[PDB]
Amino acid sequence: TALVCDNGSGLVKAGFAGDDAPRAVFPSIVGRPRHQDSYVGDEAQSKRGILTLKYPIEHGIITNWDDMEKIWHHTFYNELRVAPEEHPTLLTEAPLNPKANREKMTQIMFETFNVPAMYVAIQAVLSLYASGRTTGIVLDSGDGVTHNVPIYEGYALPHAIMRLDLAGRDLTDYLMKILTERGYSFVTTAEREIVRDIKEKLCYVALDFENEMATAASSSSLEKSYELPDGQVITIGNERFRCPETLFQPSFIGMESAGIHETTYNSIMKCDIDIRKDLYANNVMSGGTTMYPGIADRMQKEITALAPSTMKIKIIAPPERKYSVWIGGSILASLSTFQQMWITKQEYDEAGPSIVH
Ligand SMILES: Nc1ncnc2c1ncn2[C@@H]1O[C@H](COP(=O)(O)OP(=O)(O)OP(=O)(O)O)[C@@H](O)[C@H]1O
Ligand SMILES: [Ca+2]
Repeated sequence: TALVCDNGSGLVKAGFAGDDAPRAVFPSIVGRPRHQDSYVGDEAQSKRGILTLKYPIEHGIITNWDDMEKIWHHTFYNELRVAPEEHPTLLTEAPLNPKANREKMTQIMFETFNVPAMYVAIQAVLSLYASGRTTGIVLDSGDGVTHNVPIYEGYALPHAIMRLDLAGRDLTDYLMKILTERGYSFVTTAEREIVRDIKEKLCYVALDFENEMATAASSSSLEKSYELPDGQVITIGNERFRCPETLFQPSFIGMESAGIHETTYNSIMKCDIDIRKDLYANNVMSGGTTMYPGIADRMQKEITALAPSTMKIKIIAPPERKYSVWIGGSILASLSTFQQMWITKQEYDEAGPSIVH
């Protein structure tokens, strides 16, 4: 059985190729003693009072390799309960991942974990595959980074990839700030977990932000309430949609960047004029931060406004899209026709880490 590990900024998704969903989903966090050994994931969070917690992946890119090794170790031995030397392992990477980073991942998998075979695929490409397509443009938005990735005949078009370092954690941070200003202090890690929950449960993307603001200003009809751990009930109205509006208006958190509708359109415009029609008709949303109710309808509206008036526009937002990258990997790695595409330990021992390219 092959393994699929999809390492994100916020969450690890791991499991077995052929399965419908990752068996293990846990925070991409490593904790080491504050005062001198390590813990990963939920247990690191539980023992946070005695540990320094770190995220080895920053906006989709591995930046702490020693801690990343702990993530992988924990994934194999504690979460999946397998011996990595017994299983071909498919890993994922961010769009525009540096060549040296892909080489380091490869070296670690073979030399440290002794996997018999491995493969590294681009996250957004796997999401496209999970939707049954080989041509389309993916918007992948997680906890740490958002990318637009146009793909033609199975391959990403790297020149046309767009990146926004604005994603779920920034949205949680903004909601924390908003609620703190209203007099409900959310600052600590325990408090961040509460606000992340409020965000996931109550936030949504307005179809027309101005109209929605007017509605919230003139009626209680958009209000929702939420009981905090201390027993206070907080009610939110316009916070529900102001928070994810930041994706379309990055200026809400002081960023001068284009919003996700603009990055989508700009990405399509970088592509060959002769494939744009196919991209417009095959916009696939991937990742946890695309889960907001209303986001597909809003994107449809915004892309329609930017594109030629005769252009057929379609946004595809699969219900399973928290796990689309992982599912794409599960499909690819279990595919009878992919079995000759693995990099084997033998090939690695002959040629070294650069074989991965
Ligand atoms: N229902 C939801 N509504 C809004 N946000 C959600 C929802 N469910 C999950 N999220 C957010 O999705 C993010 C996690 O998604 P995902 O696993 O795709 O990211 P990742 O792979 O860890 O990060 P990245 O891809 O940025 O490196 C978190 O910010 C989480 O709060
Ligand atoms: Ca991801």
